[PDB]
Amino acid sequence: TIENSVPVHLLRTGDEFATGTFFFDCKPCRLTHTWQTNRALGLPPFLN
Amino acid sequence: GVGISTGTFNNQTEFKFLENGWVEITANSSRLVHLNMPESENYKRVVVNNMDKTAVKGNMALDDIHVEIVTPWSLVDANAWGVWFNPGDWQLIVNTMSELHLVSFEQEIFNVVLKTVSESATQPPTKVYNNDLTASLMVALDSNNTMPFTPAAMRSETLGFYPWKPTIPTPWRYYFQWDRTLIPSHTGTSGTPTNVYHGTDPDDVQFYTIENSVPVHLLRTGDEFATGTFFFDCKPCRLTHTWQTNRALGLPPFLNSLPQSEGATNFGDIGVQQDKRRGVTQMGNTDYITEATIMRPAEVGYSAPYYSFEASTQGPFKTPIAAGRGGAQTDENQAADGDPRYAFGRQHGQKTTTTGETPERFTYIAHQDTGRYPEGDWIQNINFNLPVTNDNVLLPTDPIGGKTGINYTNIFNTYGPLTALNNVPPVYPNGQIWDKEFDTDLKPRLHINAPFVCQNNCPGQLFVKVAPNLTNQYDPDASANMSRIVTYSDFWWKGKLVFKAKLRASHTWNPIQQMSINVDNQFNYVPNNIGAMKIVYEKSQLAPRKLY
Amino acid sequence: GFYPWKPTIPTPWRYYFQWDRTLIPSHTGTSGTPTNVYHGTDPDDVQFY
Repeated sequence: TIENSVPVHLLRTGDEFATGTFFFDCKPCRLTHTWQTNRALGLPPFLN
Repeated sequence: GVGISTGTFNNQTEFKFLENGWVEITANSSRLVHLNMPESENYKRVVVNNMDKTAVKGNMALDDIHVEIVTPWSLVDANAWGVWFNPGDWQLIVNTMSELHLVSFEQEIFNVVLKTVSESATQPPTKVYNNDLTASLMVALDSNNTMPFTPAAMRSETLGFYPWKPTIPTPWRYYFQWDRTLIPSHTGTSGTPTNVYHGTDPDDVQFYTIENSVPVHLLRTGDEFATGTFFFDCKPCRLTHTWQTNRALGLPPFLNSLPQSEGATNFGDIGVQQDKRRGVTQMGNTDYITEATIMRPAEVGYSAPYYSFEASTQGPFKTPIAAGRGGAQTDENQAADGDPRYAFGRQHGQKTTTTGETPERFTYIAHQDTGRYPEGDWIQNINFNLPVTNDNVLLPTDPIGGKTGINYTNIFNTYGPLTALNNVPPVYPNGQIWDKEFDTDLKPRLHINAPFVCQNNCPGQLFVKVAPNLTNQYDPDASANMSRIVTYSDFWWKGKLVFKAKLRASHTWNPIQQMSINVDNQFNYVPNNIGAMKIVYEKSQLAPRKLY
Repeated sequence: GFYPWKPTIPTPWRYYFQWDRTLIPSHTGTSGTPTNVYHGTDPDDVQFY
């Protein structure tokens, strides 16, 4: 129950509300993709 | 410049004991490398089809189709054990230390020599070797690890394990995105299955170039080059093996009855019933508390599919396994707990004075016991109600999928958040030392080819090449091929690898398994009348360690 | 003992020693004698505390 478990704000026209700034905790997101399997790993054979 | 020497030779193994049982080992390997002129001074892109072995409808693990790009650049790998220690040093480490910490690594190249070959077509004809004192060598270092990583241990394209023996770098090459499809097929599967090489995904096209992406150094005789010191980041390597399963964990039963005399047939009997024994089990059905039933804190090692030849966009590939042993001696599943296999020749083991061209190998079998005998398991009913009945138990012998050869053992994967594990021990010589780490957000717990993985930073690849020596005729407006002066160059390479370890104390009463020289070993560690040398493989972790 | 006003007893100490074995499953029907033996001990894994 929201009424029971959280502070409620009544805003009228003249009012306004603002959350402050929240900082997240998260590992970065990469904008790259891996195209390597198990057959594209290491030193390929030597072509005689 | 050209008179004078640039470096010194040192292939010495130094051990410096510190305080509180810590030693600081520094292995030096100064080998003299030889290198010839790259045939093409151009980069290639070659495709390999062997669509004549992958048609026999039986042959699917023999898929040698990949795509590589050849580089005129010749690489140099020293990421091996055999290249550092000798059978006499390894004994010291392995018999007396208990853990190893890889530290520093620094390479140094000196006494560069470049000679031209003059072919005097006269009778024989004859060959006249000279020195082109103005010639050059193109040394390069990928200090910012920008290029792929090709550990040349995998394919025994390392450096000689005998210092007094001149060696050769490996022609550099790397992978290029090759796309394929190949469906399995036994000897009977009717029709033509499916297998093709579409080509390349335009997305995954990475065409590297050393000239473009790395600072190149030209060294003349008078010059020299030195990498500085690189520090690794790696968890220590243990020189101990675990011999404890799930039946050798905790407080054994209390034997109400003990033998009253000698005989390997006088067993101490507990003296209580299985369905009236006190303790804890992970069952809510039974009342039977057995050495197989009782609840153990966790599970040692895991059980995975064998010969689970998976596949993706590049083609089928086997499923790795981190295993130890798992059976009576010469009573193992060589493939169930994944036992490495090593093939080298002449320059990395094997009898120097051999003939023909056939690699020699060994199937290294550790000492740790985390492996399994997938030939003594079973899946039965929640009803238990033993003695278990056929229709109530799936055994190894019982086929799955209707085919004989197959099992549930073959398709089985018991890896739980309760799986305990020990990394892959060093396999010396041959075996690898340290191996880069995957750039995937999620990373493998441990590598199967090397005990040390450097995470945040690894030393860069040393690419060694010969500079084009040109004649009086050269038209860059001619395909031909920059006919050049047949040039090669010989240079001395030196290495300083640093390891820091701790010493083993005794805690038992029974001696521990050590390394020695038998009447069977002797001549495996000494040259012969002709000078036939060779380096045998030898178990690393041979010393107990209590798991729990 | 879980009852304080009740005198208790320690447990005779004992621990494991490397024992090597083989045992293959077998239902009530599996024909013949399957396989099960106790070779002994691997000389490598001998810890006598």
